[PDB]
Amino acid sequence: SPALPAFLLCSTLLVIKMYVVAIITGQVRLRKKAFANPEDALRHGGPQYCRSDPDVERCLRAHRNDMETIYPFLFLGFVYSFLGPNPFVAWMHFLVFLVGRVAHTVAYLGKLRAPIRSVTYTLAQLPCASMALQILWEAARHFLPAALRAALLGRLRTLRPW
Amino acid sequence: SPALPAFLLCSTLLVIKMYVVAIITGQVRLRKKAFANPEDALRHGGPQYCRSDPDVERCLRAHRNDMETIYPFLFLGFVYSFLGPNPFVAWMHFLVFLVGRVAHTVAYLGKLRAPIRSVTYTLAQLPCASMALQILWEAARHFLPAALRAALLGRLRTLRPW
Amino acid sequence: SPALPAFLLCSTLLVIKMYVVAIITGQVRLRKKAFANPEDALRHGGPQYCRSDPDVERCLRAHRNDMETIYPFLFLGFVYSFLGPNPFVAWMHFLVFLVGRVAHTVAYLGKLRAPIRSVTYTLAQLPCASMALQILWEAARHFLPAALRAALLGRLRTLRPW
Ligand SMILES: Cn1c(Nc2c(Cl)ccc(CNC(=O)C(C)(C)C)c2Cl)nc2cc(C(=O)NCC(F)(F)F)c(OCC(C)(C)O)cc21
Ligand SMILES: Cn1c(Nc2c(Cl)ccc(CNC(=O)C(C)(C)C)c2Cl)nc2cc(C(=O)NCC(F)(F)F)c(OCC(C)(C)O)cc21
Ligand SMILES: Cn1c(Nc2c(Cl)ccc(CNC(=O)C(C)(C)C)c2Cl)nc2cc(C(=O)NCC(F)(F)F)c(OCC(C)(C)O)cc21
Ligand SMILES: N[C@@H](CCC(=O)N[C@@H](CS)C(=O)NCC(=O)O)C(=O)O
Ligand SMILES: N[C@@H](CCC(=O)N[C@@H](CS)C(=O)NCC(=O)O)C(=O)O
Ligand SMILES: N[C@@H](CCC(=O)N[C@@H](CS)C(=O)NCC(=O)O)C(=O)O
Repeated sequence: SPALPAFLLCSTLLVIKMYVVAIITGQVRLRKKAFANPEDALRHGGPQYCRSDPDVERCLRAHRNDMETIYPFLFLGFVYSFLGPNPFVAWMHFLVFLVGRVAHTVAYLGKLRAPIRSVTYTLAQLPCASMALQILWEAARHFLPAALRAALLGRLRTLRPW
Repeated sequence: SPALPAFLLCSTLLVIKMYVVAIITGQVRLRKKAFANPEDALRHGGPQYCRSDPDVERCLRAHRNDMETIYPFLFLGFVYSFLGPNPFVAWMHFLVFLVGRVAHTVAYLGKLRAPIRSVTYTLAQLPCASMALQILWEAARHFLPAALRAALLGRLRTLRPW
Repeated sequence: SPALPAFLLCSTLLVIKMYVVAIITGQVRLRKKAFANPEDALRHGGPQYCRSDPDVERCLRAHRNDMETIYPFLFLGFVYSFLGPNPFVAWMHFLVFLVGRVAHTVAYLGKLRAPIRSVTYTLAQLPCASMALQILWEAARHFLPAALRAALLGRLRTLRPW
């Protein structure tokens, strides 16, 4: 599986990107003094700092969207890697998703004008959709009747008693 | 692993179901004009459309619940597939989860009367619980003392010097 | 892969811990009468019980944080298990993460003083960071030029025509 080290490379960089979003979220909490729990708020000034902030909420939205997209990629991309796809095609799938998700986070936390973020979401979802369809294709043909699968390989049953 | 193509089939259909929930979420945002970000709201009418909506929140809750349930299934079901279970039993696990989760989303976005949704949640969780216990069983017996594992296979140590 | 049954053991216990958080969340909803959906609220007293509660929100935050941390562990830990690491070192990674995450949930739902929870988060993230770096290391060296990889193995090219 020559696509596997490519997948492990892109997938792990994405998980690390998610860890970075988490770190950013914490730092925004500190600087804005907006904590989710009263116990946190006491340690950093007092009870009034148990409150929401637009930037914290934005960070949480970016993190959630990552979870809604990157996690299924971790699954789909892994399985797809064992379907023996064209190595260059596989790279393209992984790279489009990686560039797209990084761009998504930049457009989100950077508050770029609409619909830039929405576009990056859709573009990144394209290779995921492709991998899902390809996996479904391979799983489905497993359950095709043996006679049909034989015919698709140019083999019809023989009436010759041999 | 004859259960594997069954698993890949159900698991991928579930990921696609999650993508559909995402799409529905976006469409509800458009129609209700309820955006999470001010930049989105400007592009689609103005700042007043940066607001929440009960349907958007409902969609987000359905998506989160999917994430809380389908993602561990992707993990448990995969590992379970390599434990060589009875193929029919494996199918049943995958199918109960698939039917249950689809039903869960229908009951959620369709606002059916309580406790229909809650019931579908519990029913779908049953095969997950079963797979988790079975995996734990197999992992645990790996760490059993060699003498005990031998005895469970009908082999006691021999005092005969051979 | 001697680390694998160790991983499957810790990982599955963590998924079960997440299921328990879900169960706790439901019970807190019942006792506090704080439901997210109006249909649920009707079944359990009436429309006024469609409301938020600090404990429910806290439970949801704990569950989300689990999702932000345990899910990438399920991925990283699995891949790491096939990198043939030292069995004792692998155990340590899995055990630090398991103890840390359990401690995180206890500190969260138990409302312990800050920064206890935040500390357990960081400690648990340490083995994840280590596994991610190690995976990246192995993936990266796959794409090193063949000549460099040979040299790192003590093999320079030979000018002798043999
Ligand atoms: C006051 N405090 C906080 N406060 C806090 C609270 Cl109460 C709530 C929310 C945040 C924001 N979180 C963040 O910024 C993260 C880096 C944890 C993601 C923070 Cl930073 N987090 C800490 C985190 C740590 C921490 O993780 N230290 C490193 C260790 F865990 F390995 F010990 C810490 O250790 C200091 C010392 C002396 C114990 O080493 C202190 C900490
Ligand atoms: C105005 N707009 C939006 N608006 C928007 C905003 Cl600002 C915020 C929230 C939503 C709701 N999201 C959705 O409905 C999704 C389908 C993206 C899930 C939407 Cl639809 N999303 C777009 C998304 C796209 C889009 O993804 N186009 C296809 C492409 F990405 F491949 F180019 C787009 O492309 C139009 C054009 C001319 C650039 O092709 C325009 C778009
Ligand atoms: C009234 N009710 C609710 N209410 C409810 C509602 Cl409407 C909203 C939120 C919660 C909190 N959820 C929880 O506590 C969970 C255990 C589901 C996580 C609950 Cl408990 N959930 C049920 C859940 C079930 C349930 O899951 N029963 C077991 C079965 F599904 F296998 F049938 C149920 O079955 C009773 C009967 C007679 C149908 O067996 C009734 C239920
Ligand atoms: N949970 C998403 C579902 C649709 C989606 O993923 N939309 C993309 C493109 S508009 C996005 O960036 N959503 C922002 C978000 O999830 O906060 C939402 O509420 O919008
Ligand atoms: N996060 C869940 C934990 C319990 C759970 O999963 N409940 C099921 C059956 S009541 C459900 O459908 N919850 C709706 C949801 O998560 O919005 C919650 O807040 O209720
Ligand atoms: N989503 C997290 C990102 C940072 C994080 O994971 N922080 C740890 C240590 S402070 C935590 O326990 N956060 C609580 C939470 O996610 O509710 C947040 O909003 O704080």
